[PDB]
Amino acid sequence: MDYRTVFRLDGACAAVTGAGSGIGLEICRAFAASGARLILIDREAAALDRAAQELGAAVAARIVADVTDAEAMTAAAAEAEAVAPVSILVNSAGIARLHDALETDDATWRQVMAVNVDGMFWASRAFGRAMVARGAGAIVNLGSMSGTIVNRPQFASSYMASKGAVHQLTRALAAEWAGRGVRVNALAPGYVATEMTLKMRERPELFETWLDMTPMGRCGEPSEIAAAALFLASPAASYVTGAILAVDGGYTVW
Amino acid sequence: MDYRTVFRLDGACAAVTGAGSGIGLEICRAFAASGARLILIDREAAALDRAAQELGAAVAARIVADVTDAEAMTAAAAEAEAVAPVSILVNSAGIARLHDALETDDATWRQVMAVNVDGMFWASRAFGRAMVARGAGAIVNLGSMSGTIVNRPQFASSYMASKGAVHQLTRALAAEWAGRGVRVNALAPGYVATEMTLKMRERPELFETWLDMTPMGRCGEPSEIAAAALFLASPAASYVTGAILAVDGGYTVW
Amino acid sequence: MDYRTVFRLDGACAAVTGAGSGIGLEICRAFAASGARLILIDREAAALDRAAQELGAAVAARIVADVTDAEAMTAAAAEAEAVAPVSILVNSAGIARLHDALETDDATWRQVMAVNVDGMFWASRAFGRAMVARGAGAIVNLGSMSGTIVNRPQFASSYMASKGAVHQLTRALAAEWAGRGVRVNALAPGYVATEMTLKMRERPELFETWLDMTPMGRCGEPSEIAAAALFLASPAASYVTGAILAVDGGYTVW
Amino acid sequence: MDYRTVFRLDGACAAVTGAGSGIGLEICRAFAASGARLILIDREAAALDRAAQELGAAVAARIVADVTDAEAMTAAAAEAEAVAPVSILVNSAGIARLHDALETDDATWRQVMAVNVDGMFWASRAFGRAMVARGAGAIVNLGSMSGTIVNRPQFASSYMASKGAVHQLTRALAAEWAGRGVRVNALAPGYVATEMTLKMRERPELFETWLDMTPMGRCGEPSEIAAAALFLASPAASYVTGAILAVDGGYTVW
Ligand SMILES: NC(=O)c1ccc[n+]([C@@H]2O[C@H](COP(=O)([O-])OP(=O)(O)OC[C@H]3O[C@@H](n4cnc5c(N)ncnc54)[C@H](O)[C@@H]3O)[C@@H](O)[C@H]2O)c1
Ligand SMILES: NC(=O)c1ccc[n+]([C@@H]2O[C@H](COP(=O)([O-])OP(=O)(O)OC[C@H]3O[C@@H](n4cnc5c(N)ncnc54)[C@H](O)[C@@H]3O)[C@@H](O)[C@H]2O)c1
Ligand SMILES: NC(=O)c1ccc[n+]([C@@H]2O[C@H](COP(=O)([O-])OP(=O)(O)OC[C@H]3O[C@@H](n4cnc5c(N)ncnc54)[C@H](O)[C@@H]3O)[C@@H](O)[C@H]2O)c1
Ligand SMILES: NC(=O)c1ccc[n+]([C@@H]2O[C@H](COP(=O)([O-])OP(=O)(O)OC[C@H]3O[C@@H](n4cnc5c(N)ncnc54)[C@H](O)[C@@H]3O)[C@@H](O)[C@H]2O)c1
Ligand SMILES: [Mg+2]
Ligand SMILES: [Mg+2]
Repeated sequence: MDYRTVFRLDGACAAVTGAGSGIGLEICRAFAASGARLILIDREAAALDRAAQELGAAVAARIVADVTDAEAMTAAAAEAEAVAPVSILVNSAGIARLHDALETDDATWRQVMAVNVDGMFWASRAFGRAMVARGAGAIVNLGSMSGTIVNRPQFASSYMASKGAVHQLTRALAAEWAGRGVRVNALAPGYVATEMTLKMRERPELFETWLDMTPMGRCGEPSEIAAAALFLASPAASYVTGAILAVDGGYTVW
Repeated sequence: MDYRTVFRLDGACAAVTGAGSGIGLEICRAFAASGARLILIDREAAALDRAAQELGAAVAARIVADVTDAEAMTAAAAEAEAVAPVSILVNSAGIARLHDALETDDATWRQVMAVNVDGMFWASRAFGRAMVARGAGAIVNLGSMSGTIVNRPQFASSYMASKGAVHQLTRALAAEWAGRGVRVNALAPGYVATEMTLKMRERPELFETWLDMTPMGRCGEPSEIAAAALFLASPAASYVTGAILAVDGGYTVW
Repeated sequence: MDYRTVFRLDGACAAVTGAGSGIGLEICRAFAASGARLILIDREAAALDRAAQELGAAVAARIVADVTDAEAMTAAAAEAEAVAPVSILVNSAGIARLHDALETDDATWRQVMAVNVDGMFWASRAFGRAMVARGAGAIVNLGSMSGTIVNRPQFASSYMASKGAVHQLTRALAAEWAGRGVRVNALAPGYVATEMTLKMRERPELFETWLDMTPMGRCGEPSEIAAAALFLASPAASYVTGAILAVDGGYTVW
Repeated sequence: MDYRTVFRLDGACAAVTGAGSGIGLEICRAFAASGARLILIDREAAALDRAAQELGAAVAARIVADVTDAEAMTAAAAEAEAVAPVSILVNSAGIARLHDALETDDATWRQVMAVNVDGMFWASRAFGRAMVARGAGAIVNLGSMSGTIVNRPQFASSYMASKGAVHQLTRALAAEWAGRGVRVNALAPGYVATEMTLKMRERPELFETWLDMTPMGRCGEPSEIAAAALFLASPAASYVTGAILAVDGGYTVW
């Protein structure tokens, strides 16, 4: 090991879902900086072209796809493999809807589980195929502190359920592909200052509880989550598989 | 304070999904014997009459219903509340399908998540509505050791993820309803000698591994899991909510 | 299994450390009620004779011993075995001292670790000997939510460390003696309304945080912890070993 | 935001206990290479000069000290702060002793807890005093997979408990010091090829079990653990506190 460059991704190609926004985009930045070539994936065209414009030459492909469409993920991988061999997958596509359990409509529940969990499996199966064949790769899933504990004061039982699945999916694929050289880990972030959370931050009857419940007393910055993903996705994490890495300002300690 | 009857369910009415087979049936027996009345729910009509014929007078209703059909769970709660106020719910309806991640049909993934996760939500929302209203209720979810660790040597990634979701779902509804007097807990059984594990117990290249990995060196008995559901469901467990109780012969210890 | 009497301890003898107060004494009550004969252990003579006076004929022996003195535990077991064969051990002797980490005196730290952890091992080794020889027994340790998360707002790093050890000691002995028929589990209680906590309850700048941090919004009652121990120590828990059972009003869910 | 140097330790001074051997030494190498200066601490004087002779100019001091001696850690912090303000602490000093629970000498139990647990507290209190004062610091504790699960087939109950205490100690000091800008995290390595595991790696009735139980089918390399300590210690991990990071080749996954 050469510690100086062991955190770099030189030569590597990363597929990132949810690349057009928030944490997904900051990981694209981090990975570009680190020597990686990129495959940007996002359902949102406007967002994607912005991502790509900014990331410039590190962009191998930019693909408009919904992670819940499993043949779009199979198609995306095939495209990917032609263009650059993909050795890293970051599953950042996710959504969160507030709801009370007794006033949940079936579509809200089904959709959160479809994006957060099904989509993550479809992407991991599509891209993990070529990794498992080469006997080499790394996957990093965006879980949440919500896969460990339950947020307060707001209710979103479908998000909590989805993040529980995410953590165990992570471990299930880690165990299954360990012997064949693919590592799979998850980040479990606390509150992060991105697009997913701005609406919730503008109400102080919520934001105040948030910070008082977090030992560091602040939201994380997207770059703080990106750095953790960078670590997990790089050769520095070569003995790290099936791990749930908490990046939460201590929220889960209390 | 009466310790000799703290574990009893006298004058309660419990709804049990998966009542037709294995652990769900043993639970009904356990609850019948502790003085509860039973609302029995299974998609298998044949299994239901057998269950009901055996339970006798303890049976207040038997309802053929697919837990994945949200509007059928809601109706089932309506029917059940009309016979007697339902103060206990056991979500035991569930499936397992073996599959290699790379060779997974979309439909297998979808269906395991539908029954194990979506179905538990649909039932819990339907039956918990009146409990929340009353300020009183106990729900027992069938989680698994598979929501904490990953089984070997067989592969079933959908199952691990579904059980991750079961544990977080349990915790989310525990948190949301604690203030209104409804407790929500899960069991995380190890291998149990039932119908769900018959095909696999017939295969020593799986079976000898199972016992080896189990400190107690044996499968659990359906009644060992039932006794533990009885605890969670009873007044004995009145300060226990959001708990995931391992009943696994030490499996998650190693 | 006969569910009606499966929670009873008829014929059994339980050694309980910390029997003179709080949770230890309420478990003596619960176990007496349930058909068990008792060995009371406590360093405090006044407390012990009060315990024994109240528990009456269920008391086989009453022994004044400090759990940190390992030959007193070896001696106590030998005495025990002459008088009644001890098939159940409850480790409830424990202490808690508030301190700031940077203003901790070495004696406070050493003493908490000595009572909470060393004492628990000395008792478990002394009494577990005869259980392991018979190939039968049950141990229940008093862990804490403090072995999982960190209390707030008060500081007691030595208590948190001690409870971490307690949970893993539990699992280590469960794994070691599983094959030889001794089960070992821990309770991890939340705030409980006993002697250990009255001082802390009388300051509202503390008590208020406590309840607001607990989903059920109340302290537990000693009987709620006793019922859980009763469950773990009885034949109902026969497939339950190495488990950490949270009894905390949901405190660890959030 | 500079991802190319986020993992660097330029201008920091790190104190490492257990610097003389195995993982503690590899960590020093890692930190030396990331631009940090080193305060080296070990009870073995011989091992220290070897460490220091190899590290070269990166070594600001080498201090022979027994971590179990509280007043020696305090003095060591005083000495170290006088050379350069210490902003990183790695608590790597630790031992393992195999013993059957029933045949355990008191002294073995005591000594494993003294080094692994008490010693980490003494060092963390001593070095964290000035860090807390500065409003800035990172501590990395050497936890273990043995603080989460129990090893097999060999028995070492003191070690499992000590590591339980290490994980909760880490979390307690994370919570207490988060508001004053000192992060505190632990690693939970799997088997690592070092001096601590040489005797046991020589015994195939243990060794073949070790690898079988490890999804990655191999021991970790000291440098794989070091790379992960570097992450925790660096600005890359700035929103990570109270985390227990598994570096175990998937061991805790099964
Ligand atoms: N506080 C936080 O932001 C926070 C905390 C913990 C975990 N996380 C998780 O980390 C991940 C990223 O969240 P973040 O805030 O950047 O979110 P974000 O909303 O800022 O970004 C999400 C991105 O995913 C895309 N997306 C949504 N559904 C999609 C679909 N079906 N197909 C393709 N793309 C889709 C959106 O277009 C968007 O670009 C999510 O999995 C989230 O649940 C976020
Ligand atoms: N080894 C084990 O048996 C084991 C271990 C851990 C957890 N569990 C969990 O315990 C629960 C019950 O398992 P068990 O072995 O009795 O299984 P089982 O297969 O014996 O019984 C399952 C019952 O659920 C019913 N069911 C299935 N889908 C349904 C649907 N959509 N609607 C209504 N009813 C439906 C089936 O008809 C059957 O009667 C499951 O959640 C399972 O995952 C089992
Ligand atoms: N809020 C709570 O009370 C709470 C919460 C979580 C866990 N617990 C744990 O459950 C257990 C019991 O606490 P509880 O409130 O009854 O405490 P308590 O102080 O009411 O009772 C403790 C008893 O243990 C005895 N004791 C203390 N040190 C001893 C020693 N060295 N040898 C023998 N006896 C000794 C005391 O004499 C007393 O009778 C402890 O392990 C405690 O840490 C308590
Ligand atoms: N398989 C593994 O090696 C493994 C796995 C998980 C965790 N760990 C943990 O990592 C840490 C370091 O282990 P490692 O294998 O390098 O061990 P090692 O035995 O190679 O190195 C331990 C170092 O600590 C020093 N030391 C011991 N007692 C001391 C004391 N009282 N004061 C000062 N120094 C003392 C020793 O001299 C030695 O240099 C330990 O806490 C260990 O429990 C090791
Ligand atoms: Mg919490
Ligand atoms: Mg395991």
